Amino acid sequence: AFEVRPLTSALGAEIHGVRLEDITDADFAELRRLLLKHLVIFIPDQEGWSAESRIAFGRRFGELEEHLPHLDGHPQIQIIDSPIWHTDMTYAPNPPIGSVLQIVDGPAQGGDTMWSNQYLAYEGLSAPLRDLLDGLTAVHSIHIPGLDSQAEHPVVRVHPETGRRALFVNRAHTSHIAQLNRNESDALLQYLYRFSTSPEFTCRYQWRPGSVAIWDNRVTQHYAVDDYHRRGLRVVVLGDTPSGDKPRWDHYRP
Amino acid sequence: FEVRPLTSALGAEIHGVRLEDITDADFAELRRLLLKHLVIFIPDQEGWSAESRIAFGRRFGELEELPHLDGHPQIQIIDSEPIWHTDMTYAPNPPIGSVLQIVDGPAQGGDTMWSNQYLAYEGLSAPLRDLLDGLTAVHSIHIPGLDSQAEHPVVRVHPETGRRALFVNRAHTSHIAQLNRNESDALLQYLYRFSTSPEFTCRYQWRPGSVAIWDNRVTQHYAVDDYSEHRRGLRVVVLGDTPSGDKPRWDHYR
Ligand SMILES: [Fe+2]
Ligand SMILES: [Fe+2]
Repeated sequence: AFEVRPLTSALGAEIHGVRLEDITDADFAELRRLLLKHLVIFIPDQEGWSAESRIAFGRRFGELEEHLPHLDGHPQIQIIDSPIWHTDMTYAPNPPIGSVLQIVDGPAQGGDTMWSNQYLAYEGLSAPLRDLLDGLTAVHSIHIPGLDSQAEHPVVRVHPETGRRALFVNRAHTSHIAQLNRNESDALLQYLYRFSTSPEFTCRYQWRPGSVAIWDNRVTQHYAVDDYHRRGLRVVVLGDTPSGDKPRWDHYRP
Repeated sequence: FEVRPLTSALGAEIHGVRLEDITDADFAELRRLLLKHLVIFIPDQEGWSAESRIAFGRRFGELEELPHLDGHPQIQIIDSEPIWHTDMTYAPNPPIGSVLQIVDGPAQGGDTMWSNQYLAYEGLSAPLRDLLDGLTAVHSIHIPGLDSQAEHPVVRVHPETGRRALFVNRAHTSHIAQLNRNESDALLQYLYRFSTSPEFTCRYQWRPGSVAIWDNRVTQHYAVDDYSEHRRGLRVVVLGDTPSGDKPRWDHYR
């Protein structure tokens, strides 16, 4: 078994002795299990990871997103270049399952990424509040010049592979709770965003060249710190369907 | 009687009344108006006798007996020597109502506002009402010479109307027992702000001789602090309330 060095009690772990290039299905299974346990894993010293290897590794988890700048003749490998808590693309009915990011160059310090644990954010709530959120759904939307999209998702979702409940609201894309009036929804979401990202549920990763970060976009939010040029390669695994309880109330009608 | 309501929410001014020698039949109508309007205002009751006042108040229940009129501890004196509150909710048996007459004061300033706790509750969406029905709160007071506390349902049923009404107020409610203190604070903040919106309140302007009778079971009152003129008033406090509601749906937080 690999050597694991966790970041925080909540989530994140650095995995050592991994060579993603010609990795075996057996070693990959151990990584899928560590991802489920730790929610976000960091594999350092992966400089020189080939395009074909990056593809097949992402392809192990599911379907990749294809285009946004990409490596020549590899639209599944995105080019990240150059500050709010968010869960990737939740304004869509089927948000991504997870992502694989590799910082290929940059400064030794500055540009840290933080991740939060939505299992603990849900568990941390008291029982009357956890019951209330189980029967609620929220609309997630984005309205920029080249995109007007939205999607309803339960406030509390179950991880399909863990069977554990997680909060499914994020400051960036969550618009409003459907079954509550806009005012009640504002007040409740304001508390939930503050709560869900309290230090106890997060981890902060300092990037090093060659570092790979693979995370679960079902049970985490992430935040890129604006404390500092940086380039990275990102593969996006799609296929999420945030499922939860049947809402116990009709949509709020004004 | 001539009845002139202040707002759609609560409050009505009654004309053509003489409290001094009121009949049981006219009082039956006042009692009906108090249950319909929550706070009623009776003007031109100057020189109302002390024994008549005590016989009138005794029609609702037992009177409280400190500054009082000579030979009458049942009649408290308020000689003015700024927060939404329901009277003595920190006690296990808060009062059901009060009868206050303004003997002498300025023409403007010192207006008192009242709010409808029935509307405060109804105005919440279905999921919020469900939550509050199964919750209770500790109401406390901590000053030199008076250290009392009591737990009351967040939503209570008025024993005469059968109607549910919110039972939390900024001045005396400390926290909701079944939630942690942070969730409790956040929820109460929305609640105090909401329960007192203009739509649920009324503002009465006092004139020497005006009498206000109110239902402390389903109202909050506020004393506007905007005048430097001395104002004397005479209060008769009716005791006997036991705020009842639904048994908590969860245990107290740990
Ligand atoms: Fe992202
Ligand atoms: Fe008062």
